Amino acid sequence: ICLKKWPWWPWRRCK
Repeated sequence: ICLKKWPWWPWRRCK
């Protein structure tokens, strides 16, 4: 699954 947790995450690159 993709990173979709932690409302304060620096990186991402999901959907």
